[PDB]
Amino acid sequence: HWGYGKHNGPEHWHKDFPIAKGERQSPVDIDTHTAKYDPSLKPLSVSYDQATSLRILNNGAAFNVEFDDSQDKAVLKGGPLDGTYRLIQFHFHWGSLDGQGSEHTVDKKKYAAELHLVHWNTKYGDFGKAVQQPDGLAVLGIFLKVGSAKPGLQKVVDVLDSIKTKGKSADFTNFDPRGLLPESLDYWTYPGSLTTPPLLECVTWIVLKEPISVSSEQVLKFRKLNFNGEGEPEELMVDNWRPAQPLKNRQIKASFK
Ligand SMILES: [Zn+2]
Repeated sequence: HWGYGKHNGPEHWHKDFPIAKGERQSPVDIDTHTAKYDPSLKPLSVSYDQATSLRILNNGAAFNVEFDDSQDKAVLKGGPLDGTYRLIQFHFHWGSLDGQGSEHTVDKKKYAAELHLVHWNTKYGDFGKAVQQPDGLAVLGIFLKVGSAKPGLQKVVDVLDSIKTKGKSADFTNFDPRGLLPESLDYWTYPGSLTTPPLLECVTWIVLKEPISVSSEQVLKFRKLNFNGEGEPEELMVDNWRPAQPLKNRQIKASFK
């Protein structure tokens, strides 16, 4: 099955998921000088004060921190969005080295990692219905660079030992995702897709201009995770990123000048 190895990586995904060669695939390179400032874009509204985190799961592709999305407790609104989008989970993509790991790139620059806060449009009732709609999901993407530690990430880093292998989970209550945001919510936005199979073209991407800084030790700990299940040969969970895909007939809009 699909993965991030030589034999099942992104270049192979189209054989099982032909939408991999679709018209609105993600990620993309954000060419900052081709993007256009759109003064009609509103400030993002990130309302996470009442967020209820539940669990952290190694799903074999990344680790997901999952939230209670049965009510409007942690929501994204505004920006390019029409309506209310509920946070369901966040996860990261990262590299084997600090110079790669992000899915989106900025003028071809790759960051060490990229955080995805995944939200679904409440008018569609459930996430499964939402992924079948062109405006079903809103994903807030945040780049990670290596420098000073991110204090609000350390609770995540410290629990990874307990979910080393695929299928493992652990309680992860009372986590505040506001601690993973940069200072500025300036962003780029474009229509795209899930970046893992089934690669559905259901996402409004909102990628923050300002990276967060994490320490070398924090991202090092991501790299100790395993793609494999317990009892199987150890395959480090590194380079779990899809490379940039062609922009095709899309425009990237900037919320800032
Ligand atoms: Zn992702």
